[PDB]
Amino acid sequence: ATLAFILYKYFPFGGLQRDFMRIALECQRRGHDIRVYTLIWEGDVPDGFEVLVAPVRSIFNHRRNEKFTAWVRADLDRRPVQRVIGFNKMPGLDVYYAADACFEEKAQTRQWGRYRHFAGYERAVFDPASKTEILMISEVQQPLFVKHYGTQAERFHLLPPGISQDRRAPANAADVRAEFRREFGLEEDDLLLVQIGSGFKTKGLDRSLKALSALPKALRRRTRLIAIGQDDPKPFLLQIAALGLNDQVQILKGRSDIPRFLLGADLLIHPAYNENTGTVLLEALVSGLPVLVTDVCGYAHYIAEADAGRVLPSPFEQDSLNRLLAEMLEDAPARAAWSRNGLAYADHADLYSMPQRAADLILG
Amino acid sequence: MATLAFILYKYFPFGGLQRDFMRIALECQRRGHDIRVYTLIWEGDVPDGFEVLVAPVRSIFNHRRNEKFTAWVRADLDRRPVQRVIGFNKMPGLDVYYAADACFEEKAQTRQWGRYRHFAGYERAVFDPASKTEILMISEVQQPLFVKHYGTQAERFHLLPPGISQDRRAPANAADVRAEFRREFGLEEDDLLLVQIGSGFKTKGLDRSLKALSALPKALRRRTRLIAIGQDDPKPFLLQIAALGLNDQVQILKGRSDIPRFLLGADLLIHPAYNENTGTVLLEALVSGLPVLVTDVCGYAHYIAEADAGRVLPSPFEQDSLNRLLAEMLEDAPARAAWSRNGLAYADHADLYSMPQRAADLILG
Ligand SMILES: CC(=O)N[C@H]1[C@@H](OP(=O)(O)OP(=O)(O)OC[C@H]2O[C@@H](n3ccc(=O)[nH]c3=O)[C@H](O)[C@@H]2O)O[C@H](CO)[C@H](O)[C@@H]1O
Ligand SMILES: O=c1ccn([C@@H]2O[C@H](COP(=O)(O)OP(=O)(O)O)[C@@H](O)[C@H]2O)c(=O)[nH]1
Repeated sequence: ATLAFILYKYFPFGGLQRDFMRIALECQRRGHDIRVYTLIWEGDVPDGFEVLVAPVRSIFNHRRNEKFTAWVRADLDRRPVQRVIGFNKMPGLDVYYAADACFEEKAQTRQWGRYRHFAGYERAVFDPASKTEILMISEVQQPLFVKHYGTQAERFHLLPPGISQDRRAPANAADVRAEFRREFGLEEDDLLLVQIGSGFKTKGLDRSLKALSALPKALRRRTRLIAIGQDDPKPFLLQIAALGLNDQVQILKGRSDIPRFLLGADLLIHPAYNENTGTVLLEALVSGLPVLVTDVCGYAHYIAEADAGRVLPSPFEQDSLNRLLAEMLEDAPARAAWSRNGLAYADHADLYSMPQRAADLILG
Repeated sequence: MATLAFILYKYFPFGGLQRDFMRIALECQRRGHDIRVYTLIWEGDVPDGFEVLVAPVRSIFNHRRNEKFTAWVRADLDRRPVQRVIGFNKMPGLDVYYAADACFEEKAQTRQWGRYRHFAGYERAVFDPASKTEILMISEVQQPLFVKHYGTQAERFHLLPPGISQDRRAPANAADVRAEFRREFGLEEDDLLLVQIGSGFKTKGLDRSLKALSALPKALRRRTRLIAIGQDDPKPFLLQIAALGLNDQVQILKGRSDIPRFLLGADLLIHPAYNENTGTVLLEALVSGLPVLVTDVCGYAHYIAEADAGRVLPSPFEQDSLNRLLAEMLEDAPARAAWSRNGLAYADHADLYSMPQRAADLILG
């Protein structure tokens, strides 16, 4: 009856990790024991989950991961399960949840060990002779996987989103908003930008900050940014110092009260360099928080489609971002429309049901 | 605060009160309200975002445990305020009461005992003209009994339509679910399955059903079996089954979640209750096209009459009239096919589903 779930890292504050957790909980609800193999588990263990932290070690993450596989398989050979579900690419998965973009594609934007390892493990899932079922959440990547490996179409299953319910604006949103802004010292005429999620460099924190720096006087004195993620802030503190933004930027470690931030803020800014999907984009949306996002993000189309913010087309130019941010912030009418647009869309679209649909496919 | 407090003595997945509560609560949640629950026990899964508080109060007498419960709850509430308080049992401090029970005071004629005084006192707590509790009704029949005993103001009552879940309706593959089920339990084409569904076997008349299975003509009795489904102890009934010789044709099962399989696999729902506020499973049979044999005391029995989806036995109850009726309904396969068809058609035209949305509408203003 047991399901073995594999991922390299569990922590509470990542997209891959919250997806794994919500799927796993649902399979358990459905009457399954839950085994989990991992290199690290931070935060609570739900009741009934057997969590196996692997004792393997290397000065190279790529080799560490190869050892991890052999370790896992050695345990699984001795203790069989019904099905093996992996959230990272490696051999021996029955199902793969594609929480990462296509590696081989990204590479081309040879001889090195890291390249051959990560490409080797991708092919391990996506090769035509592999029997791994693939759970897709970014539509855009499927054709890239097929271009590079020729994976069969029958093997792919596109899931809708799995935003948790707590992210949806509550009936007392105005009260949550006022309490939050009272707490952080934000007045009616202050503007809060929030940049949410770990991976500050990849999600374009540097771009956000330049764009804050380049706002016209009247908007600049009114604007502050809070970034929320596990990353080392120190590489950005130097940027923040250079640009004179000490008094109007803060960077916080990961935390579980993201919905309060979503309600208290005036804009989600997310000018990612690259992103498989971007759960927070939609989390902003169901909170009624306008989004500024680049078009490379897999979930960007939802912002354009619900008219709940602006999507900045490629190629990225700092100058365009600057302009777009200033214009979204000058336009209080536009912002009100995008909040209401987001909330209404949240009431239509299936943005929630990914875990049940993911459970269906794993279980049959 | 947007929190709604929901109060019920017992949550478990396999009761009418409990399922109505779950569905109202999920609807209110989906409209942006966090859900807190006060209860003496909670069995089964806990939906995402639901704060369940299991009260630590204890007494030898249920009625006194209940009074300690109320005090425990009010203490939590006064320290942690909510938007609105909705109860599924009658007690003080309710903004809203959902009447999953019949009128007690009326049933107490069917003075000094502490049990009586408590339940009467908690019912008056809701229904008195000075209480402000709004009442959500599901059995229309009880509203005048309440006004008779308490003088409750008309405007405080709001009659809701039924709240049958979508999954009880015969689906597209009904015949395949039916055939699969009857294969599993070993039922041939000429076998006839009576089902009796709900915890509370005594009140729901399992003794009467059993007598009636026993009194069938040899030829039918040979072909007929009964499955009862609920949480009760089977022990008292296993003496009756034996004493009537019914060992090899009666099974009693614990609460389960696959009730629709049974409704599709059965040949008759039998439900000769002594009393019953409404009776959800009566409409579940109906929307599965399972014909029903029901006493007229059940508040949903009329739906069986109005839809011609089975027969209703008039009060006063007489065992031998039940016997006659069961025999008649089983003997007549064309009438049973007609009651089935009648059930499915009535389900396609009637408002049997929208209770949770209407209840939420009244709770939220
Ligand atoms: C005796 C009595 O006064 N009962 C009341 C109580 O329902 P009861 O639980 O007494 O009976 P009911 O037939 O109204 O409700 C049973 C419900 O539980 C379900 N079920 C039952 C058995 C099982 O194994 N699995 C399962 O899911 C069944 O399919 C239905 O959805 O509350 C109802 C709704 O609030 C009405 O007020 C009923 O009149
Ligand atoms: O401090 C934090 C940062 C992020 N998150 C959640 O982590 C997920 C991040 O997923 P996303 O797709 O935005 O980014 P990824 O981590 O996959 O790059 C979302 O549910 C965020 O709300 C969180 O709970 N706390």
